[PDB]
Amino acid sequence: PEAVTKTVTIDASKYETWQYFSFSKGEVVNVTDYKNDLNWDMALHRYDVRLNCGESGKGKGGAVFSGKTEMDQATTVPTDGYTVDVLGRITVKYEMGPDGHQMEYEEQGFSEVITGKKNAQGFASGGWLEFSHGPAGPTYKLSKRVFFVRGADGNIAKVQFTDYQDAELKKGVITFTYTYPVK
Amino acid sequence: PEAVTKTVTIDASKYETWQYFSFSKGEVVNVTDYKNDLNWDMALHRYDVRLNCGESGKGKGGAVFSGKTEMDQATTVPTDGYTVDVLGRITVKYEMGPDGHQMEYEEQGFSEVITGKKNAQGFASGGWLEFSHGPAGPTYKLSKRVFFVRGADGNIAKVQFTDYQDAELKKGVITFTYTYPVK
Repeated sequence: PEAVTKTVTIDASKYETWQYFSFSKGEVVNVTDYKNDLNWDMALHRYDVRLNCGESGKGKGGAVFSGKTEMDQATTVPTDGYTVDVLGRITVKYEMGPDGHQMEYEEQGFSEVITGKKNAQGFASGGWLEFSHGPAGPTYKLSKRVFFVRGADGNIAKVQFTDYQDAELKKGVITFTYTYPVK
Repeated sequence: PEAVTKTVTIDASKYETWQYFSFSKGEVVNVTDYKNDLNWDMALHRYDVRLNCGESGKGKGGAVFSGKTEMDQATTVPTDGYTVDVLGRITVKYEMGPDGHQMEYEEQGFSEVITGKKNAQGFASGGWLEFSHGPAGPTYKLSKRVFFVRGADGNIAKVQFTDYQDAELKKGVITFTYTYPVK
């Protein structure tokens, strides 16, 4: 199989569910027992990313950071050391308005490599999306970190996330480009 | 009056109230009608800072950033341009439950110069404290920015905030040093 590149946007704005994605199909797929299903490679929920490995599934998944922020510079693919998913805090319900919010969370599996490591309130650093500071107030910045990501069957995608909101600034609409399979 | 320097720690961990402080007295003072009370100069709430001016009070207060991060470098005191408090989102209740929480907000006066400008999720930038990237997860970091701050009567303090939590990591326990009055 030759390396195919696709740019994908997925609406992961809902808090209650994840959007499951197949590298080989290039499509969102329906998943009803994610921990025992090899038909998905990566899942998205808000700014969280899950892989089919570790605490999130029974597959051969995992992820590394290439050290690059340009996909065209990440040309050597590692053969080992694809860190697997761990448990962390996921927001599963969020009600908000001008006067307050109420939220609920669950401990679930996710990829710290891609998501970043979370603080006690679930905000993350070191992955695809970072807090950024400037005089107009803090924003999210795309880190542009380029990941290598094993899918459920172990074949590797090169993945870079490039947006976290749509053109109307609806948050949790995620865009990424991936090239798959690579070796 | 000669310039006096004091290091102060105030427990501003409660969400429901502000801690009001007098520069001249070097002490916390009790305040109810804060918008009509010249006996306070600076108030603390969590990581928020309020001055007796603008949307927060009828006084002659306000603030500037000196451009310095060392108090001993901020030796020329501006005579004009002390920005006054504006309205923004203040968290006035936080209630934890076993698997989630609830927060309530109010729009109140605060100093953007010292607090930082807030985004739509309430994170501030450009003031004394910034929620920021790190390899173990995101954390608040001290900017060490040195401010000049007019009190209610217009007399100026040099102020630098140097901690946001106590030794047990209790959040919202604020340490600052100030020198007052300066000209």
